[PDB]
Amino acid sequence: NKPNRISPELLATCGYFMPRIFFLNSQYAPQVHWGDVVAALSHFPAGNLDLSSEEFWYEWMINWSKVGDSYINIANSAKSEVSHVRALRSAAACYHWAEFMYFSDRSRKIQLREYIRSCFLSSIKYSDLLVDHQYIVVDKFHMPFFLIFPKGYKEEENHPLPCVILSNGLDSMTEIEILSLAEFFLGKNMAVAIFDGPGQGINLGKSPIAIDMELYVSSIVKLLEDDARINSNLLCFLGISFGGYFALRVAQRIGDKFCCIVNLSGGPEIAEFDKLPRRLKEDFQFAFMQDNSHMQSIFDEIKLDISLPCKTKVFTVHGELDDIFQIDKVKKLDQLWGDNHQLLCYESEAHVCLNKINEYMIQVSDWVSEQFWLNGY
Amino acid sequence: NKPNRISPELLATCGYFMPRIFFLNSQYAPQVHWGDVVAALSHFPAGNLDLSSEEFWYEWMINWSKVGDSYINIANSAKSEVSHVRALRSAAACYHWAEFMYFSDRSRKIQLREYIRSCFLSSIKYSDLLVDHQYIVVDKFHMPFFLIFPKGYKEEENHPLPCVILSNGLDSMTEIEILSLAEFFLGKNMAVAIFDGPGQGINLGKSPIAIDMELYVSSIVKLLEDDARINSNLLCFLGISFGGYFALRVAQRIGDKFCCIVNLSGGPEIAEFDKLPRRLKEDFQFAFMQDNSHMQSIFDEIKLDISLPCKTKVFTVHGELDDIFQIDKVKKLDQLWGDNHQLLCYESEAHVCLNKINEYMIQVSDWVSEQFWLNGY
Ligand code: NA
Ligand code: NA
Repeated sequence: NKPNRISPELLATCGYFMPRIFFLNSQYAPQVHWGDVVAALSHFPAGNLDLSSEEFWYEWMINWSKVGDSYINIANSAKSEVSHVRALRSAAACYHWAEFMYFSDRSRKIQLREYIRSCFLSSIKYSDLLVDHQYIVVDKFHMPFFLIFPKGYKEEENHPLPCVILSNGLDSMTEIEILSLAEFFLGKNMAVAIFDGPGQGINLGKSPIAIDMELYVSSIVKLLEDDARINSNLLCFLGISFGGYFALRVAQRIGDKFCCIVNLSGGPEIAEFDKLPRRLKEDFQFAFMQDNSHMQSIFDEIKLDISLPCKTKVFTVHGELDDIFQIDKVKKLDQLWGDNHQLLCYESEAHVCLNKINEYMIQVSDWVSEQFWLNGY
Repeated sequence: NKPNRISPELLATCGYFMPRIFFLNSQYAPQVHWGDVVAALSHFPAGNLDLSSEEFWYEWMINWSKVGDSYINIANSAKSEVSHVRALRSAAACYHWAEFMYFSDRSRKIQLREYIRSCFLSSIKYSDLLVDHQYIVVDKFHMPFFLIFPKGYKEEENHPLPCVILSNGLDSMTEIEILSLAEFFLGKNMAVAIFDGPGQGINLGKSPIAIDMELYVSSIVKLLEDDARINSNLLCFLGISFGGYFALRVAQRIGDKFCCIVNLSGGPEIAEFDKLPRRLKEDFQFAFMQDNSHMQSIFDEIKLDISLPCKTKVFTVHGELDDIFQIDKVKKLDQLWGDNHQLLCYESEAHVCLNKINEYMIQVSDWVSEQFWLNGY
């Protein structure tokens, strides 16, 4: 017999996604172990190596679902709460990687995100963090909302805290990548606000993603203004990916509500829809609940007027080799926005600069703390 | 330009070691991110793919040292203690993977382990764990010793705690792999005792590793007997690898001091020295501070008398395809030791079953809790 291993062909093919799958070493957010990737890919069918093909991502979903199922079995039989929670977190991570680039069964994708959300709410019960979970009603939309306080937080022993609002990207899950980013701010004794806007988190495939997400961010700001535990004069908005695009929108429309805004590899406009690589066409189609023929028009509407003023301090992290948000458009925005925009550009990094995420989140978290200090914290 | 990536040839070649390098997702123990492996291997010289060659592990040490240096630079410039500690942990992990399979410069290897230990002691200052660091004097040997208490531990608000003593393997570092394992017991409100015996941790390359490590474990037991904070009637010994061999020795010589013992892929005897794969000959040579010609005699002395009685409950985790501690010898011990020995055997796993470490440490930690409960906890 040969030891369980990932095929050389497969591991190389998946190189772009391995930094995404491992993401950030986290205390609360679900995260895979190397062994989970081996469990998912060790029996992956050979001759199936096309990242743009529906058949690849079907087998990916099936194989990652099996690893998630194995962790639920461990969770169900766990002899302690601490063991139960670790198994649930592992299951949630596996189900996320099963679903994040799978679009061909809407009901199956929604089912997997519901599994993750169920695992998350169960993890909160046994956690040592204060989580305020509620719906924010925006017009007819009931927005899932999580206000999370730092370890050992007591309202009676604290002044009002600074708060970072973090947005999902196109294919992130709120309790996975976003909670992972959020831990950098929780670690610095800041509150964090994470949320499921239309077409985001648990709403992906249920409601179309809203281009004007700043409308939903405004409703979060009003909640934080009313909450005595939060210093509404010390607010940051952070977006990753498409969420970074929302970060640029927030900067233009409601920037004066924020001490600073962080844009993790969002841009003022997306590359031509027709020529998008890998599964990105189906990804954008699924998020917007639209077909191929309607997407370039949406991209045209998405494109920002970079002449419109930036109303706060913006920090952008971007890769020179980003094929979704081209660096030239970000650099054009950087020059135009001038003293109010700082660009950290990684010369040999692809979209989201995920080989640098540990180092840049250290730098980003310290930069946000600095902006709060500059506003008299 | 092309994005920074690990060569397909290199990633496949290193398959055996990738589960070791990632190890366990940990809160305190230093751990790499995927991006750190990319930083180490993205500019690794081509045509250098022999895991048994001195030249491969030299370039490995050089390239991992560069990533460690980068994190020390981040640590030195960090604007917060939380950022400082995260950078130090990342540096420590990188320096460990630089040194763990590098033996050709004794002074350089010792220097890298000193860097790790310096980073660790600095991390303790800012940590939320009570660490009792001292020397245990055994004869003329001054043994580095760490007694670590669970999160939020107060002697006044607790009964005497159970304690797990964990041993290094041949090439582990105490604050990396062993602290990673230890977190499973800290999570269950147990004390943990981690230590640098002769030829272990900081002493690797300074003093020859002691075959009779149980002598040093006895001195830890006496300390725990004297400490009012520890319930000396609720003690576990866990060893990984060669440390698992020590676990079997402890079971035979001082088992009656322990409610239970865990053997993570140790065995009663090692495979023929001459035919050991990869860098294992140089690994054993370095640990024992002996040349090739003397090692088979040491292996002959190492071999246990499995007829000698097992004096407590033993749990062994072992891979069918282990090429260092052959499964046949473990299964022979399992049958002989009978009701006092439990074997978890993974059919398609290599040495230490590292593709299963998350799931088996959940099972192992729950098993240890169960043994304490059976002894009236
Ligand atoms: Na407020
Ligand atoms: Na005691």
